[PDB]
Amino acid sequence: QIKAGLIWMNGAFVPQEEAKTSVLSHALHYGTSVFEGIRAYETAKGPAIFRLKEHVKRFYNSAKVLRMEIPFAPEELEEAIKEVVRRNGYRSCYIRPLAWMGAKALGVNPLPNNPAEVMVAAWEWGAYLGEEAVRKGARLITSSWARFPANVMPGKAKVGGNYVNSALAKMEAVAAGADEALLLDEEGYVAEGSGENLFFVRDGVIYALEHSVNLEGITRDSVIRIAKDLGYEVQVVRATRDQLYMADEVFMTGTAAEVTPVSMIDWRPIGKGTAGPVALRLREVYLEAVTGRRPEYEGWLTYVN
Amino acid sequence: QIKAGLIWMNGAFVPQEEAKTSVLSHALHYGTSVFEGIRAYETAKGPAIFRLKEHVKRFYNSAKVLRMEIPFAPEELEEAIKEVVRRNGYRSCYIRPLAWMGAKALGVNPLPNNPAEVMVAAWEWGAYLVRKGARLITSSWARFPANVMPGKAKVGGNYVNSALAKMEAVAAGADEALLLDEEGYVAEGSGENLFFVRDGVIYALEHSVNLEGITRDSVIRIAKDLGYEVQVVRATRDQLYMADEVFMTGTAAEVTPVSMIDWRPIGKGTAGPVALRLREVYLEAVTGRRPEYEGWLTYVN
Amino acid sequence: QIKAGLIWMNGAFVPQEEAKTSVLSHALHYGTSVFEGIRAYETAKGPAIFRLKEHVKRFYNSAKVLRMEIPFAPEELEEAIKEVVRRNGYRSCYIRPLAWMGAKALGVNPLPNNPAEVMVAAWEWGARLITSSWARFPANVMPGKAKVGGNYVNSALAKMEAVAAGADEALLLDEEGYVAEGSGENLFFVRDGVIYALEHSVNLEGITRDSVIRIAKDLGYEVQVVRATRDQLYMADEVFMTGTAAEVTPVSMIDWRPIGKGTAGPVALRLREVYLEAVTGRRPEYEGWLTYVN
Amino acid sequence: QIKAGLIWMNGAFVPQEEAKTSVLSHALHYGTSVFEGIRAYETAKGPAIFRLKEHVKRFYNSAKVLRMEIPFAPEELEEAIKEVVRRNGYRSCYIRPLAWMGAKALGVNPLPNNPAEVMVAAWEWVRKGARLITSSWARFPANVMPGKAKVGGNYVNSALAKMEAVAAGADEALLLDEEGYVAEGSGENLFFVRDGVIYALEHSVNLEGITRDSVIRIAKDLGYEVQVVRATRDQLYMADEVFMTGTAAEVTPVSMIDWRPIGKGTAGPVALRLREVYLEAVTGRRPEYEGWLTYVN
Amino acid sequence: QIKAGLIWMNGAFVPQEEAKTSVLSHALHYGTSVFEGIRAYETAKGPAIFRLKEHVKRFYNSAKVLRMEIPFAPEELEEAIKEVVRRNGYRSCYIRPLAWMGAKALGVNPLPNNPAEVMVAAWEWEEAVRKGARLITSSWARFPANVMPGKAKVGGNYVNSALAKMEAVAAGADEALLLDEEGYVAEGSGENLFFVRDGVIYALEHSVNLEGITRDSVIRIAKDLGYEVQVVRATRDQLYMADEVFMTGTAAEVTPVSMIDWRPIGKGTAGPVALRLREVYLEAVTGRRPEYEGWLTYVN
Amino acid sequence: QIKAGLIWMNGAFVPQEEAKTSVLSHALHYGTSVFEGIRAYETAKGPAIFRLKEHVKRFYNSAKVLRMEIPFAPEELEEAIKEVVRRNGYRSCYIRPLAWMGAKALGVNPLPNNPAEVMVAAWEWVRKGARLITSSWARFPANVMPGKAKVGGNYVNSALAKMEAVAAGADEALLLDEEGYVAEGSGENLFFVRDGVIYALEHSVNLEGITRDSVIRIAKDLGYEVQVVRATRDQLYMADEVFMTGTAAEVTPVSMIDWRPIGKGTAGPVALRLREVYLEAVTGRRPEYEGWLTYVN
Ligand SMILES: Cc1ncc(COP(=O)(O)O)c(CN)c1O
Ligand SMILES: Cc1ncc(COP(=O)(O)O)c(CN)c1O
Ligand SMILES: Cc1ncc(COP(=O)(O)O)c(CN)c1O
Ligand SMILES: Cc1ncc(COP(=O)(O)O)c(CN)c1O
Ligand SMILES: Cc1ncc(COP(=O)(O)O)c(CN)c1O
Ligand SMILES: Cc1ncc(COP(=O)(O)O)c(CN)c1O
Repeated sequence: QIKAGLIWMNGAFVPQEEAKTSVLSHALHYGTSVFEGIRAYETAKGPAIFRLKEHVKRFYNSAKVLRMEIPFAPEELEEAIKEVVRRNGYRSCYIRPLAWMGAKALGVNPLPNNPAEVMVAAWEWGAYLGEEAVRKGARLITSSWARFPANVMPGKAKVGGNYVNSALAKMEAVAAGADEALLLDEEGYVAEGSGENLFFVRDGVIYALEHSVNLEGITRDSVIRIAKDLGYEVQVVRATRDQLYMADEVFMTGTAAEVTPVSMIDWRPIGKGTAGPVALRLREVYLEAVTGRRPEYEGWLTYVN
Repeated sequence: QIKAGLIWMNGAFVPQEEAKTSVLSHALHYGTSVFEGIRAYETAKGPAIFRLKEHVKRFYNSAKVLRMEIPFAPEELEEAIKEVVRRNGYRSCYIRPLAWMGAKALGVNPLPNNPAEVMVAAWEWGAYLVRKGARLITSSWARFPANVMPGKAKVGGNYVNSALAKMEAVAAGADEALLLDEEGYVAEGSGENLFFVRDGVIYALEHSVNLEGITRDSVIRIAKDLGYEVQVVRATRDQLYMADEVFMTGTAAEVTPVSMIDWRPIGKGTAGPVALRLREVYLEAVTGRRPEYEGWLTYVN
Repeated sequence: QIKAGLIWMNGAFVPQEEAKTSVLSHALHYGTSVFEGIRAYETAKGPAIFRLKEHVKRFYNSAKVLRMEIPFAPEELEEAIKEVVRRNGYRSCYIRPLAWMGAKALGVNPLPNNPAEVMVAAWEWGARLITSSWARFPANVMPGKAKVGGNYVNSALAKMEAVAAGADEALLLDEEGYVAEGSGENLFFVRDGVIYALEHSVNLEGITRDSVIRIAKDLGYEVQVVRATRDQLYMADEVFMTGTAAEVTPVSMIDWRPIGKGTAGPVALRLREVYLEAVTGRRPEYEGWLTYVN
Repeated sequence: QIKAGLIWMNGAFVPQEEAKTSVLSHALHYGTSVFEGIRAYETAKGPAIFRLKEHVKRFYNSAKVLRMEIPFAPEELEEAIKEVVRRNGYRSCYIRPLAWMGAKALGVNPLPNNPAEVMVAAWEWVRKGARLITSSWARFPANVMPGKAKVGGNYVNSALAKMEAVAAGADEALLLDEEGYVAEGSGENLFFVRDGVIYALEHSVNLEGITRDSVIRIAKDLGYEVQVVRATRDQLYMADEVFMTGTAAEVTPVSMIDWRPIGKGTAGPVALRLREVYLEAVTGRRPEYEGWLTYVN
Repeated sequence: QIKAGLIWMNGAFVPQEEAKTSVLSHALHYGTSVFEGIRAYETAKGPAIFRLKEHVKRFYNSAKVLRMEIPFAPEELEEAIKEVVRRNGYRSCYIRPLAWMGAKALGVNPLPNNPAEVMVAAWEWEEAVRKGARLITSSWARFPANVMPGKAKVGGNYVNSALAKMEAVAAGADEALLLDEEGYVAEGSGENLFFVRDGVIYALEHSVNLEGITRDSVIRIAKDLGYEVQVVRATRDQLYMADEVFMTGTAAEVTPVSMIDWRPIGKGTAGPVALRLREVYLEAVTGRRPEYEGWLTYVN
Repeated sequence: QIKAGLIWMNGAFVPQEEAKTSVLSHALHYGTSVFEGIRAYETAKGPAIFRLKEHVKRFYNSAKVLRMEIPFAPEELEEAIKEVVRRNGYRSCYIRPLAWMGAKALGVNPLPNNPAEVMVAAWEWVRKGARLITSSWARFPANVMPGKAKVGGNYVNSALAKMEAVAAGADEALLLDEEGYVAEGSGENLFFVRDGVIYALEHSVNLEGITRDSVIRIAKDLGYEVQVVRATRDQLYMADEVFMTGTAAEVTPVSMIDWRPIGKGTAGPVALRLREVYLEAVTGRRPEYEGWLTYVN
């Protein structure tokens, strides 16, 4: 079970046991929900939520794609997100805002079901004080499931239904013995991980992948800024699986994945076969940023206390 | 609201108000659910469920695609479906079985969440039992490629594509959307399979990336039994534009004649004789008026 | 120049010199026209138009794709087509009906230009192919089941390429890489005695193709309809094309690779000959396909 | 009817009623024509044609795609374009040069019909923003129709999309390419703005717009960062602004796409600034952009 | 090592040790070779080669795709194939004819290298079959029909098969299932696919696949047994929900598939239809089906 | 026949006649080999191999794609490459390293055949412009064949396209990708020039050419603006210039594509200048590029 505790349900917090919805809810049958993934890190000044406004903006943007009406002002949701951290006494945690179409009707068209129901839940996130797993690097395997074309599913939004594609790819990767799946688009180019954006390094240059059919990662954005600030040249390109195979380094970014070095893809070692110095350095600075240790990046933090 | 009444929840019936699940359920966040759409029609011998076993088979088949484990034997689900009709005193009704990944965890991988939670609900539908024909508009959303979303399964997440297409069609002033596949060929409606008639021949569309409709299957058998020649082909939007007739099939749509597509009239511009004839025989079959099709019916009483 | 003679222009015949339209015509700028290709053959009973009905039906069907309004009843167009033959004293000829959007306005939307203008003109009447670098348009890009003027830019580009390469005709593939059709004809191939007609895919539903399939079945051949690749053609015993102008044309070579014996084969030659017998009124079984002008 | 007046026909002006061509013309049957869209604006120094050079160059470039021979030197066509304005006493007008394959033969191969016939005609010529709807017709792949040229046949695709959009209640159609990415409008190039950055769509299968080119230069001169990218429909849905560019459309803000409001739901500040500088430029009020104008007087 | 023994090299048999070619051979650098896979089975009347004629015809057909010239008449190659079995005293064996572009030049264009060099080599060939093979869908798509000639057994084509096979084995499967670029099922790395649903046998369309001779044989057998056979395009999930799935190929014969992507097919073991087809096929190749004797070429 | 002379075979040089491999070698049946193309040019200080390290790095990179094991360290292969030039007394020559899967087994899976066998052989080694024709064979998608590697099997696609081009009367083939965009020549990368700007094509499904890389650096050093873009066939048709790059092709101007003249119809100034400066670089006349040269003496 998930230890969420107090959950914000359409305007008010209620015990986890009361945070339930009808099994006739539109989103439970047709994937018509939108959600976010936000992290709060402990800092010398207490818990700090990372790039809250950017995540809330994307939350409302995802809703717009489904023509879903969120009956709350962004300001209200932001306060609820801060409150879910405070009320539960969390420090390092994962926050999951969710807006879903309710049970007014079950016609596939979700418009009659507006406005959407909304909830905000959060749970503890274990801090990583080790290093072996990160330095060993993650092992990826290219999926047999292609990332949806931009006119099939809205890849720039975090729409519930979209994740069936991610789920299928993730299960496949894990079954094959890998840590994560690397999905290609229908044309055969690299797209993204089941829940992470991809980067690679070659001859001193950092290559971020184009947005193509992927989600515009906030971690990706953060990493690009950090890289440029450190003096690295950053280029945005479309990439093939074999460009990754021969890269000096490959790494993934995501709210949950932070900055994760990738040491092997399809059983082919990447560079030295372990995490490289560039990815490790970016992860290092990124973590200093999210924990309030970099004054230049304080603007990205929202302290709950 | 939906007047479902008593809902079967993981082995037992409970009042609708109690049929709820955690908002932390995997399926509410990632579209990891599977469902079915089954009709029961009132007959002279009481309510009869149409092709129950075929629908239950597809339900379990959909679960397999997601590697979802349904903790009930097909026979148990069939009994539950018969009971949801009986216990609520329904005659004609729509039955909605649903299996979804619960709130054990929220990692995108659904395996840790097995087994799936299951429920069966039903509500009165088709209380009253077209000539103008439905108006369709081709969608700007393409039906998903076979390696993107499992189109042969009724997986919850798949319907985001159907939802986007349906909203677009309705907004454009049409009754339903006609989706093309990524290559540009006709696929299916947001929730119906397509057929067209030309020079006396009935053309059913290949399965391609569509759901293998049970109504489509029924219509093909009925057509052949009536003496019509039936061919299965891949089709383009303009093959439909010049067809003598076009019609859709689905559990909810039954057999629906299509009189216009993209503001271009199909044939006479109204429902044609072939679609109307197939519809009539189909309706006679589901209401227990055709001895030759009794095998497709499951009488609840 | 083209020796057309008397041309039917929106209801009446006029000298060729008078059969003109404004250079501001929508169709001259945006390819918004539809047309047909119909043949008349000389028979023992005079000129006979081949499958006039199917061609006229397709003409109106093409117009519908463009939401183009033809201000004449099919029966009227059919009479005009018979008249262009006899008024010009033609026996064996090619007939070209054309409907185009006029010069009422030049916004890309052709609806304000309806109804379309119409005219009917006519004039007295193995192959080596090369696969084109131009793909036949996807079914959601251009209406391949219609003979819309703009569609033929794709055909023109392919034909020029083929001729420039030293071939007689171009073989176009669809965007996915499968064989589609020639720049103006449908394709068939023969393997181990079985005749394979290509599925309609993004191609025009040929009337000659339809005729050839019926004749082939009547002659006792097994006919299957399939999707084909260029190498299935390379390895075929025979390959042939069909079209109103091309009739049944054997294909002896594709991409400099000989097909079978490298010369016209028996099946294609036989189908071509029986087809000619049908269009010239020598086969009673196909009399229904002919419309005698006299 | 179109009030064109005097039309330049293969070397000489003639009354509109005399500007006709055989119905057996190759282009009327197979879409084998090329054309341009050019505008003249009123200025304090008389009518000024906008970027005449670039339009004429593209006209000949389009002809090359069809291996069409234009029997006139670009300099001659330029003079004809200026004369069609003068002779008709136009000030603010739209100019439409057209080269088409004639009636020498009707085989699909246009080569035997060369050289092409040519004519030049012309006729006298926001806050709410335009509403677009994504089309069910995909923009042609680069190996299906020559999208970098204004070939007549190409516009059947544009016509189908425009009719669909209008029928759906929109002002213009937004076409995606076959892969599902945004391509262009039926006759306009697309841009979107997000967090202060202007995103111009890559050329992909689209026409290389001269208005698009002008807007990018203007944007950079105003200090805006401009990135050229591939875009999806939902990147547009989430943009702060979206706008279209074209000779006829000038710079047109887009307030809604697929019934989803863009940003505030009305024309945005960036699109409006670009539109204003563009209009100041074409009317001879920006010294730095005078090079783009050709004064007829 | 491969125990081939005497190998036919451009018209004459030589010891395996002498069967070598220049490392500057065009085919070793650009994949410009064509080959076949043929089997001989022991029968009561001695070794019998299965559908030799069809295999040789495809060999020459593959060469035509590359505009490769084979400097021997089909009849000569057929005799060489019978002899490779005889001379080596083989009974049950796998035969591998190969035509490749030599070392006359290394420009990518192979025409200057004609005619091709040719050689023919061969080598000796219940619970597992009943258990069924396990497949995993590959992340490598079978090449489009305008990218590589899928109807021919061109050497270079197999880089795609090799990549897919390695991936499947690495994933713990027996074989790879490749989809085409559009997402539909194509074929295995070296075999054609079929599935069975509600008593009907579904053979996959040729699409971008090789026109298998085993596939052809199985369809004829199936029809002779009275099964309805439909040729269709198929998706991975149509296979997931099929009652049975099986592969065909010269080496694979008729191999039931009990699992795909860790999802059991039907009962999770070999099904009855695939097993019947396999039984009749094996009876046929071993000379125990008079009606199919036309498919056999007895070496003695 | 090829006059290679002494060939390095798995650690030792042997006469050409002895450089043979079993006809049962996996690579001869399934295209499982990887190779490189390297050139040495005569300079004032003897033979100089151009960008040896980048070529060797790519050689090992190609091997990794096939999970092929090369039983020699890069330094050993580099020494062998220098020796193949020295031992044969070559000045200007083409060097061809090749690694292939041997005859241990013939199952399609090549892993059981590791490690690969390796050999290095070498042999002695515009104004009008090359004529290209667009191929009917598309360059393989990135998930069909590894286009960033020089894998033997990949070249069946190149071979088919080259034969087609030559048969059509052209010098080289221009392949498009499956989506219809320009990809690369059968063995060369493409560039085009328009309005003073040099456009290099994105990597897409193409090989990351070392000559392409060299030309881009040289162009920028000379003061040219260089942009990297996705291109269509008609963007090339309308370009002022088009040129190809490759180890064998060096910098080759393209004067015509699909019978449509590019610009003036003959080699243009930009391509000619880049070709000349490239030749100066590879022959040791530009100190700024000395780092790219490896002198064998
Ligand atoms: C599909 C997808 N892609 C990428 C990401 C990474 O985005 P972000 O950096 O904003 O969390 C996510 C979130 N895990 C995702 O769901
Ligand atoms: C996507 C889809 N396609 C087709 C259908 C029709 O299938 P059936 O006849 O089995 O209800 C449905 C059900 N409404 C559907 O959801
Ligand atoms: C593109 C196209 N395809 C096929 C055909 C053949 O059709 P039909 O047999 O009806 O003339 C034509 C007519 N030449 C055509 O224009
Ligand atoms: C297809 C297309 N795309 C874009 C444009 C805009 O190009 P320009 O700015 O050069 O007029 C046009 C012209 N209306 C066009 O026809
Ligand atoms: C790619 C491929 N597909 C299918 C097959 C099966 O063909 P056959 O039945 O003729 O051996 C083969 C041969 N193993 C093959 O190489
Ligand atoms: C497919 C391909 N593309 C491009 C090139 C050019 O690469 P480079 O400049 O590294 O020789 C080559 C080598 N001839 C090649 O084989």
